[PDB]
Amino acid sequence: LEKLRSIVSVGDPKKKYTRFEKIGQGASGTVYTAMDVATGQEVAIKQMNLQQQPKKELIINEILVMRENKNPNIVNYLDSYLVGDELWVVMEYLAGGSLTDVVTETCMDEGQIAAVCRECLQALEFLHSNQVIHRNIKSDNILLGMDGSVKLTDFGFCAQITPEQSKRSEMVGTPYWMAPEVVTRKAYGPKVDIWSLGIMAIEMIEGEPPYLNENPLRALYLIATNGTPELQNPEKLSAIFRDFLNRCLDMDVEKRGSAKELLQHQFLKIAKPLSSLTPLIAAAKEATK
Ligand SMILES: Cc1ccc(CO)cc1N(C)c1ccnc(Nc2cc(N3CCOCC3)cc(S(C)(=O)=O)c2)n1
Repeated sequence: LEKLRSIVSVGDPKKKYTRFEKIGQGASGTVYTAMDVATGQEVAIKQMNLQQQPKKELIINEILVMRENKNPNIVNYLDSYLVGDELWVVMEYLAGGSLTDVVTETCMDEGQIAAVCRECLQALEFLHSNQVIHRNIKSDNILLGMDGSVKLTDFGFCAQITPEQSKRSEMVGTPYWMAPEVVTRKAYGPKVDIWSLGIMAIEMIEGEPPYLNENPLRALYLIATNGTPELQNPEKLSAIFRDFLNRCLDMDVEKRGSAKELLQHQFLKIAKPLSSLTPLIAAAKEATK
């Protein structure tokens, strides 16, 4: 809390931003829409409430890692404020919503799946080069722009590796997206996010990650004992797509591809413009309406 107090900005956020309009809830807190009074840029603010914050060290890590690792494929952090018992986190606004709404309500073609994977891999190649392991890659941590921009968010679970203390060993993430080495409690590397991306590609195909009908503990045991998840209907996908997924979901960490390596895959060469994701966004919004 003392370290937290010395990260936040000076000044009234209520007097710096106006046109506040609630666009969601509510795990970590309320999400509002706003407009910068001086610039006119449209911003997205999350009101946290520190009483519902369990670890707290997480909130500082999220803020610090977002700050130090700015890239076109990472939701652009603006500023933070502590009004009174509440923590306000100001970011660029991505009105397109989350990938979750797209994967759960729409059927994505191979060219669109490829486009998202490419952008997601660009975010990962950036973080892994800066020795940052995201650890919670899943459709829910992908925000879309109205133009079709793909941006990575939620850095609360991330780990900073060093040539001295790398790999990592703590069972962190969301069960259904976790790599077998994470679940089994082995020392793991950045390639855990690659596995999480393969699961997110399965979401894009099937609408949900393997074992979602199960309870998280069962899923942990199913990822541990079964490994590489089998698809409902593999025959529906192309060979180059079937290959991209095998490289993402390989049990052998050394065999599993890096973001640098997967960015060169034949699959991403069939990727469509990001404007091809705008009819998906339009359908998701109509479906969840
Ligand atoms: C304010 C914020 C701060 C820090 C971080 C880092 O964790 C993320 C954000 N968020 C969640 C952002 C950032 C930029 N843009 C958006 N856009 C957006 C979010 C939502 N949700 C709110 C409820 O929970 C799920 C996400 C809904 C819609 S929509 C469908 O109404 O157009 C748009 N949200």
